Amino acid sequence: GPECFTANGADYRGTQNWTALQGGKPCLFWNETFQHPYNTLKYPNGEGGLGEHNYCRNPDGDVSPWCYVAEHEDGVYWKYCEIPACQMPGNLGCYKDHGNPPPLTGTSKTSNKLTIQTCISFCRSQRFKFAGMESGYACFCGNNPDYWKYGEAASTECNSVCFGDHTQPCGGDGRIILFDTLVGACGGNYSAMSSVVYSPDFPDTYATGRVCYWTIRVPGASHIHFSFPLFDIRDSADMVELLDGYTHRVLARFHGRSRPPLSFNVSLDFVILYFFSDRINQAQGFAVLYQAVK
Amino acid sequence: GPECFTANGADYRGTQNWTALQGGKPCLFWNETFQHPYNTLKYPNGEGGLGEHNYCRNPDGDVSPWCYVAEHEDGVYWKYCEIPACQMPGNLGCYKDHGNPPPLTGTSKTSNKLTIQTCISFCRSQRFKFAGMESGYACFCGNNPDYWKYGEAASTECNSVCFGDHTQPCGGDGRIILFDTLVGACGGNYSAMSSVVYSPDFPDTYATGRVCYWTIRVPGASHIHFSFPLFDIRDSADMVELLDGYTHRVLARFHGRSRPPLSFNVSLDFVILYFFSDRINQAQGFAVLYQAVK
Ligand SMILES: *[C@@H]1O[C@H](CO)[C@@H](O)[C@H](O)[C@H]1NC(C)=O
Ligand SMILES: *[C@@H]1O[C@H](CO)[C@@H](O)[C@H](O)[C@H]1NC(C)=O
Ligand SMILES: *[C@@H]1O[C@H](CO)[C@@H](O)[C@H](O)[C@H]1NC(C)=O
Ligand SMILES: *[C@@H]1O[C@H](CO)[C@@H](O)[C@H](O)[C@H]1NC(C)=O
Ligand SMILES: [Cl-]
Ligand SMILES: [Cl-]
Ligand SMILES: [Cl-]
Ligand SMILES: [Cl-]
Ligand SMILES: [Cl-]
Ligand SMILES: [Cl-]
Ligand SMILES: [Cl-]
Ligand SMILES: [Cl-]
Ligand SMILES: [Cl-]
Repeated sequence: GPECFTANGADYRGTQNWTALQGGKPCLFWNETFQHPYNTLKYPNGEGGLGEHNYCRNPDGDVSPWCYVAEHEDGVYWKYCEIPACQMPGNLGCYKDHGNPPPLTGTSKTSNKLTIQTCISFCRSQRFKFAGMESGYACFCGNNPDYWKYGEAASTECNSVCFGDHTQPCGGDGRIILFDTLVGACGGNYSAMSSVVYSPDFPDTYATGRVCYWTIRVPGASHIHFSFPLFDIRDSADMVELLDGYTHRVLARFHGRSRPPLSFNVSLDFVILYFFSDRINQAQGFAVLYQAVK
Repeated sequence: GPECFTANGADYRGTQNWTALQGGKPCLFWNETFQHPYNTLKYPNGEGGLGEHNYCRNPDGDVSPWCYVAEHEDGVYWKYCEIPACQMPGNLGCYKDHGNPPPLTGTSKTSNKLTIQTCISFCRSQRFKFAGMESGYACFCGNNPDYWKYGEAASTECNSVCFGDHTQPCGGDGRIILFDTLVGACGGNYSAMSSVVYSPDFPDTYATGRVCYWTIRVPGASHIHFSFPLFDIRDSADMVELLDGYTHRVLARFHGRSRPPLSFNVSLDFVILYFFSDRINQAQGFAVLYQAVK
């Protein structure tokens, strides 16, 4: 399994305790980091994934997980962690852009409030299957499957902040962070054996008055397994439902105060996922992973 | 009064019968243009503004009005008309872009479905007050009031088609057609002595399930005059309402089958304009001009 389903590894809870597996420095313990803000005293109760360990975390909503190295005359107290297993489904990686010809050869925009979703959405409208974000404000679309052409980069090189949301990475100069344009669409058809479906506008907070239906139709499936590796909802009014495709009967309903079980199975090959959002509130959103069985 | 409230002078009904007032050629009569498609036989009943005259018209939904010149070995049967009075409120003109520094110095996009409204909307989101369209696909934002810096051009130089809608002009290479970003917004506050308010997404067809309120609040006005120099609605379900700001009482309601009077007055300084749109249909839209009185 991948270990983060957020854009910035907010949700990373794994056990990496080096800034990098290769060439890295080791993390300080969050229960000894009292010279800094971020430690188990400020965050008892396990807030932020912090606790009696030295694992990489991101409790300051930065653009990626990190930890405190301990300064070596460098002047550098902390570093971002480069965690290859922490890469949200739909994030295709960080690649080098050497200019002409660029990696994605569709159509572009630049934006003072650019975010990942904003880039994805522009690209999606345009009928392109990939979106690419650079230098915090630039956005590129394209159907090129050879975006990887000029070589992959370490994800820490794609850490320039999104101009629109300082909690999201938007690539780096010469560096472009690539996303599948399906991520966060309001509805869809799905047929794959398994895939992930995120809230509308993920990783941005889901817009107001959203109403989305996603059909998951897997002919030949005897039953389908659902799990929620992410689930943030603020309001009881905001809802996620599962509907029998044939009957439209409501199999399950999950809201701010109803919390999705570990997993559940549905005895159907045809299910609809339904999401209704309150105007008044928006929250982090969710991610649901479905696995079909033959 | 300005003589067109559309982007392409579809609605021009004035009496210009030269391709241009200065240096131009004269128009053929639409009731003699039988060697061409466009004539009073194909269009009896005055369709398209065509009839027993030689006035500039645009019945083929091209990007601007035109007429048939009559060929002079040129090989050229028709030309666009350059009509200075036919310039929809909000269209700020056609200007020269000489590259660095460009006329609008905000932020830009390029788009395979670019239209005027699309450009306006991008710019509007970004908090810029002007949008500029070039070469049919390019879109530029900015707050520069000196966009006119490199000189104005004849509107016929901004006639490259919008990639997204072949009925709209999207500038020309080296040429940029400028719009106020208020045009077609879904709602607003208005205070001016008078101004024009267009359908949502004008000049594109109004999106589905639109619900818009515009407040027109002119303190000191004894009463306010309303007229509709444009009104296309396909469905009875699609509606425009006027509401007493103080009471929210419905002063007037206009829909596909209810047709706005010449003018009407309201004995108030505070009125709300309300627009509800059916999912099923979208139409050309409307333009309403209000004049406050002291
Ligand atoms: C913090 O917890 C770590 C890991 O369990 C432990 O090794 C260390 O001694 C603890 N230090 C304090 C001050 O609790
Ligand atoms: C990383 O994880 C655990 C403690 O949480 C421990 O076994 C291991 O020694 C840690 N690595 C380092 C370098 O401290
Ligand atoms: C067409 O109408 C014009 C303008 O009224 C007139 O001058 C002309 O003789 C008419 N021609 C025909 C064929 O009706
Ligand atoms: C333009 O308009 C009217 C006829 O519709 C006429 O008075 C005038 O002569 C026309 N001009 C030309 C050049 O035909
Ligand atoms: Cl710090
Ligand atoms: Cl504290
Ligand atoms: Cl490099
Ligand atoms: Cl956009
Ligand atoms: Cl449905
Ligand atoms: Cl023709
Ligand atoms: Cl015919
Ligand atoms: Cl020039
Ligand atoms: Cl209201």
